[PDB]
Amino acid sequence: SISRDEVEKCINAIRFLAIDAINKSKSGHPGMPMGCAPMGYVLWNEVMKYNPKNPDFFNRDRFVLSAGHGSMFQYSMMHLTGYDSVPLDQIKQFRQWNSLTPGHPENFVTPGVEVTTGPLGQGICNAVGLAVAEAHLAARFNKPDVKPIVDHYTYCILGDGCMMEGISNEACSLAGHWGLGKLIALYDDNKISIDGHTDISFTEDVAKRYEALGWHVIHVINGNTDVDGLRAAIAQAKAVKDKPTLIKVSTLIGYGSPNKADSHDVHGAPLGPDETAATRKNLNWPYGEFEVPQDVYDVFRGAIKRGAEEEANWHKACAEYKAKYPKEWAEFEALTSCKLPENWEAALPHFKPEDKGLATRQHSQTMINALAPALPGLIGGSADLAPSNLTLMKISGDFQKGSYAERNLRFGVREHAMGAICNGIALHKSGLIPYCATFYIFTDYMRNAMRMSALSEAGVVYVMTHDSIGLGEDGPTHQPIEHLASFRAMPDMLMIRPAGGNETAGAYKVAIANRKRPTTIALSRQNMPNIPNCSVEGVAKGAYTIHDTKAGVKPDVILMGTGSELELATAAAGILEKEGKNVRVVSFPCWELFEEQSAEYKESVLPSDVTARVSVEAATSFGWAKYIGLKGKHVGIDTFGASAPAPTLYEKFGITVNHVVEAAKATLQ
Amino acid sequence: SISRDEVEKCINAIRFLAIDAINKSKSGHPGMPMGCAPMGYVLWNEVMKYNPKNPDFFNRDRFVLSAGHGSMFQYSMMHLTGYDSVPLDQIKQFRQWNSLTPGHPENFVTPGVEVTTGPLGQGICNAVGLAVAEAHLAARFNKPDVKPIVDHYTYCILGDGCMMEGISNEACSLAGHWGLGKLIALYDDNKISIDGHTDISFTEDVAKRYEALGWHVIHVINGNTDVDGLRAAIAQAKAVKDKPTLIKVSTLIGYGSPNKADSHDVHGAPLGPDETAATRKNLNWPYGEFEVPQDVYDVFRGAIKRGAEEEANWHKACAEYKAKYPKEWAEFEALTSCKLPENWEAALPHFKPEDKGLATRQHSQTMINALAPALPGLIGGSADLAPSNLTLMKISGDFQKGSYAERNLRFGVREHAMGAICNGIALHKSGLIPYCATFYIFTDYMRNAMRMSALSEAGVVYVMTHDSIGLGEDGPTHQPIEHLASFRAMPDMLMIRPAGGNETAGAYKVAIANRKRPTTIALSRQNMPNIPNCSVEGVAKGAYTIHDTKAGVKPDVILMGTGSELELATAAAGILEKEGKNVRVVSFPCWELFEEQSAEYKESVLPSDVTARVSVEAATSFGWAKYIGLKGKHVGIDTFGASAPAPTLYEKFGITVNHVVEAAKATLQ
Ligand SMILES: Cc1ncc(C[n+]2csc(CCOP(=O)(O)OP(=O)(O)O)c2C)c(N)n1
Ligand SMILES: Cc1ncc(C[n+]2csc(CCOP(=O)(O)OP(=O)(O)O)c2C)c(N)n1
Ligand SMILES: [Mg+2]
Ligand SMILES: [Mg+2]
Repeated sequence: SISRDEVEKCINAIRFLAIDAINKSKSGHPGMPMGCAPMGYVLWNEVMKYNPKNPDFFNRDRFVLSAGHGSMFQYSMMHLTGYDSVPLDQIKQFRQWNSLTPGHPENFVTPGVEVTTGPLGQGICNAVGLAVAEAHLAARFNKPDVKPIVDHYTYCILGDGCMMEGISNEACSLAGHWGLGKLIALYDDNKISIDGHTDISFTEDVAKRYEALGWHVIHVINGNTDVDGLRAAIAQAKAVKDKPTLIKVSTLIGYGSPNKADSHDVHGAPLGPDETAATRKNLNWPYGEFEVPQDVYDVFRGAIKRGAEEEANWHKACAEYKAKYPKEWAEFEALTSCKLPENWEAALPHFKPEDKGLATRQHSQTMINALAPALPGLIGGSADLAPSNLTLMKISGDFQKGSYAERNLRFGVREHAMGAICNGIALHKSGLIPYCATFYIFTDYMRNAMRMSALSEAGVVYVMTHDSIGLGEDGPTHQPIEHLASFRAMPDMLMIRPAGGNETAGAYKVAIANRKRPTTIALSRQNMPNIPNCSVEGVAKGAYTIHDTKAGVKPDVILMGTGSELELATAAAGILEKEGKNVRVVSFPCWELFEEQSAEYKESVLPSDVTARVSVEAATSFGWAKYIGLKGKHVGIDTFGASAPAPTLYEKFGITVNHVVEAAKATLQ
Repeated sequence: SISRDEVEKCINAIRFLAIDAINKSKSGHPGMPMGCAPMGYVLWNEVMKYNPKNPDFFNRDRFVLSAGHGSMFQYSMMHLTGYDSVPLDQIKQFRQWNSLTPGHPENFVTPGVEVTTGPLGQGICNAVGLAVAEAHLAARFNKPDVKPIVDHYTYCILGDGCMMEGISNEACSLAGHWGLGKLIALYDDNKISIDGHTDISFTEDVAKRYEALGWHVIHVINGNTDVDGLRAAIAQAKAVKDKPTLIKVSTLIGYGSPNKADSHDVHGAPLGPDETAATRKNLNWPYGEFEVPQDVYDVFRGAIKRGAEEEANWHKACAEYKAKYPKEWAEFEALTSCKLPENWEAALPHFKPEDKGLATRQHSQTMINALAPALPGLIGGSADLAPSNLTLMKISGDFQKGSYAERNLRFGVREHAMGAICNGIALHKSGLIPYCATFYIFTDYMRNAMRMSALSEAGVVYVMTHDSIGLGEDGPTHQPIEHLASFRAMPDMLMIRPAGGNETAGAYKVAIANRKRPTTIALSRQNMPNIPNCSVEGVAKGAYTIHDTKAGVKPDVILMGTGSELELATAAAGILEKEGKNVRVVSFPCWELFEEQSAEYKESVLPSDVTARVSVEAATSFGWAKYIGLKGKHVGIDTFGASAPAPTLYEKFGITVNHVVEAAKATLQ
């Protein structure tokens, strides 16, 4: 193949592409890409299997840059190996408006970028999810007497910042526990973070911690020039079937810069023109700005013929499989196509007012079990709360290292990693539909991962029980107050709060339909009735009318409610009606969906000339003015809660039928 | 001395007080308290130095229950040893309205409870902070010549949940890095969590991970009956000065219950009548409901005498210290009183409009440096972003194992533990004023800790820079959108967004005065002018008027802005005024403070008959209807951002002077 001198020229081409891009943008991070260039060379030219001309090739290795600030590293590699989403012109538009080379890698913008990173620690956890998906599909579909149709590795580059974040310890505890032997993490061990040398705050023995988590650990003491040792480490990682592998690769940040290498000044500011000149001279690099010599392209652009071959070979393995296993093939194809099975929505049961009330956590359990046999891709579970959140799929066992084909994911007390893992599962783009769960209050532990589902267009289903003071005695550390508001404010997240059976089914219907946008479902601990006119379809409208006192007669006062509080509005309406008032009750299960409706629909629910308006929800008034206006009133709770039985809490905090009636009268003047 | 038999009676009294209390409430967690009773007996009767009749005794050892679901354990020990906050009638009111025995321990309700737990992992981190406070004060004030005036240990009991949470790895990494030898953590290694046996999701080698983090580890294989071994273990921990110590104590959850021990069924539900009778029989306990034998009280109530004597001996040591070191004593006394120095607010600078328009992050650095000499208790720092958040106190070094007297805390990339550690520092109740910092977007990593500051009444100052799209090219993973709304919605948190120098000084003034309520301050990356009539005092009003076209005449239109966008409102005002409109501009730095003002004040700023209202803020419209109404308009950004230079982002997303003008025209109808 080719020489050490050519390998070195290839390595330096990665460094100077990154340097020159960041000097032109006047913004970004040259240090990590300079220190990691040798790893790039090996991974892209020699190890990973991928098709640069088909970023969606199902059986490709997955790469994740968890250290997302080094985005020029990944962009350089993609450019060099011939991805059409990163031509030279896009290298020259790093960090500019509408480029395909944003400051941190974004899956939703750049074909070949698998997940969105930037928030340290997310990527490694996304990688654990990508490896979960590969292990699961492999266990479900590979057969011992033909070539596999699922067989690929998951590679992740991460730095010191990822290693300090708690979320990465969570995810990597789970990866050890699951024995995910095709996950290979490469740690850029460069002794530098933003504050300076890592000895200022970070002296732990990372390798020992990883051994404790159940990982194999390989030490590459010279990541700057030991290409043979990186080749050997990666080969050894692949021969460890049984445990995930951490390759601790010691580098100099900004390797090549004579004056700024090994300093935090090369972390995150361009080298600039004098040091750039000095680095060119120090690395013996006579090529001009953005000039990659053609012989380096000849090397890396070899990925194209290799990638076409790998993909053709896979198609042959699939043809051979399909010949002996036509039924299993059909199921594999239908799942990995990402198309939802025809009529899956018909699996959802329906309810009537006559049916005795259940908690929406119980309805949720019903929907998960109704859907699981209809949706082969449904996978997931709770963060140590299965007997409370009610999330188990009865038709499957527990995903474990003995048993990867099982579909219940048991995350333990690891909310944050759980959300990020689910992002990886979704973004494998294999038809897996991940759901995860905890008490709604503990969305606070996993908030960045949830925001990441929204930003990266990953249809993760967040199943969040015990949604209010209705949980009772556990008290204010466990009772949501600001949570609904905090999610309504978040861009591109659906926040659904169903009242009764039909609305819970309707929440799940929205959630499953939405394969490119996450849905958070707030569910009750306590029973609620099935209220007349509540419906599956109404949830899809976001807000809809469930009661008018007289057809064709404009309401005097509009009462709007969600979840367990909808019954307070319907009961208040009956009291106000018996007095002589005309009342509309509106159910408001999903504010985002309401805002997508036509102006005429919105006006049909909340007529602009009826300004007597009351909202009822066991949560803060914050946000509700959007619908209740300045002259309206909220019945809810804006303070923290308390430790007492639920019925006492509703009484003491004034979240009662009588309060809604009183507020309505106040709005009427 | 005390007999082995009598020690066993004492341990069983703890078990049955917990059991009996939980059966009466019909709610709560008997399993942990049953498994951990032997560790309670040893800690309370033999190890810890405390005065049950003075829960504020400055030199007490601090205990923290990180596994806060086992609250009846702590309440039983406090009752038995004579804390007046937990008489028997309060044990009989566990989890009931307005009791001093809430379902999870709350510092803000029960004197003697040091912090609030319930959310797994918080407590251990709070313990790291309490230990940081002791070490810092001991280094600052102890002299080699006389007895110490600061010398106490920090004990923490935590379980498997706490161990699984990433937050605890973060804080224990720092505890090891800082060599906090007076932190002693007792791990309830019971192999049980809510989902069942821990092997379902948690098989890591915890002991080896703690060794990697820099801790001493001691194994107690029989925490159920080996009292001598617990005694030895704790003694050995007090003799390792150099490292924090984890004592891994294996117990049987629910020890004593012949049918429900070692099962998740004893985790979280009362034993109930049949199993309680069976457990009484199995443990040979003839005493009735809530009946603690006289001889067991005679033992635990020994704490009263011992405590009086410990505190008196401390006073002697302080009298001896003060006789030799009058200067130092006076400083110690003044700090530790928690009273702020006379006229500390005069330290803060004032600004005029033609002063150079700095970023509010630069103004924040000025305030930090202004206050550090004036406020002896100011302590804290950034999560690896000192050079970008601009948070260093120039007059001090870095807190480290060699140098505990220094005041800058260098947290590394550990936002969540950083907040919880600060809660522990503040809640030491020794006059330390902690501040901590990251990019505002990463509040999402640390959200529960921040919430616990609010709930626990800890005046942590959250210094949060890069508050918007004004940061530019790092793009949407770094750009806040929903974050101002998400904190305005949080109970008992101040969310301040200062425009200019004076407002930034004003934000700091609020934040310092608030020792019992946290303050989050959203600060800009980018420069902004000092606007005429912006003021230190106006921040305290929450919203205030900075411009009227003509004094004494009602505005036609009200423009309200915050932070970097306030200049858009002022610039718009001028344009509207040239068209003949009378315009009022209102700066809105803190919503919570505005809502504290009188009805007359609020009406003076926002007259209820002027409905033409525009808000401008580079964040979502969510929430603003509270002030803008149904008829007003918001100029901001409700979507995620993008990776480009900041000026391009403002133009592209329409956050411009001319958009505010057109919106004001639209509201005028
Ligand atoms: C969760 C989170 N916290 C903070 C930041 C801000 N930030 C960006 S890079 C960085 C330092 C990371 O150091 P390291 O991963 O070792 O990168 P190197 O400087 O070695 O390239 C930080 C703190 C971030 N991106 N995400
Ligand atoms: C952050 C957080 N997530 C979830 C919970 C819900 N919860 C309460 S106790 C518990 C499990 C406790 O396991 P462990 O700490 O081992 O306690 P044990 O059952 O052994 O007493 C959980 C998951 C919580 N309290 N906090
Ligand atoms: Mg580094
Ligand atoms: Mg346990």
